[PDB]
Amino acid sequence: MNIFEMLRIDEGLRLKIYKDTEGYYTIGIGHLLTKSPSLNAAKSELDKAIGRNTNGVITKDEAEKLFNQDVDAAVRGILRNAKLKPVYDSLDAVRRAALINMVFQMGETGVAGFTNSLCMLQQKRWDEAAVNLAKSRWYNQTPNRAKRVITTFRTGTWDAYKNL
Ligand SMILES: *SC1=NC(C)(C)N(O)C1(C)C
Ligand SMILES: [Cl-]
Ligand SMILES: [Cl-]
Ligand SMILES: [Cl-]
Ligand SMILES: [K+]
Repeated sequence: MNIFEMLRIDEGLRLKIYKDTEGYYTIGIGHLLTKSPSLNAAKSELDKAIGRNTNGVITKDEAEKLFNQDVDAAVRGILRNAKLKPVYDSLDAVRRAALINMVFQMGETGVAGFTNSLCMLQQKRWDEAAVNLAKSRWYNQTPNRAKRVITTFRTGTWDAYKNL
C-alpha cells in the first residue's frame, strides 16, 4: 500500500464524466472538474486538462496522468501551507498518506481548518485525534472513507485498506 493505491481505492476509476459524492462533475480517479452545474463547463475543463477534444470520455492512461498530477498537487499544497506543513513534517510516512488523502478530497484550505485535529496529530495523541476528526461534516457525509483515513491516523498502519 501507498498513497496512490489508497486514493485509488477511495476514489475509484471511471472513464466518463460522473458526479462525485457532493454532486460535482468529476472524471478518472477523483479528478474534480468543476463545481458548476453545467456539464458543458465540465467538458471544457476536461478538454483543457487533457489537451484534446474529449467529449467527456478519457482513457485509463489519461486518468492515471491526471491522478499523478493531483496527488503531486495535494503534496505541494501541504508543503506550502503554514498550518499543514509542520503537521506533515511531524508524521511518519503512513500517516502522511492519510493527510494527503484528506487534502485530495477537501483541498488545502479545508484541511487546514481542522485546527484542533491537526494539533492533536502533531502531539501524537492518536486516539484523541481520531475522536476529534470524526466530529466533522467530512465524517458525517463520507463515513466509510473517513473511518479508513482516521484508522490510518490512529494506528499508523494500512489495516483499513488491507482487505480492499
Ligand atoms: S498545533 C499546536 N498547538 C499547541 C500550542 C498545543 N502546540 O504546541 C502545537 C502542536 C504547535
Ligand atoms: Cl474532541
Ligand atoms: Cl459534529
Ligand atoms: Cl464514505
Ligand atoms: K470518486
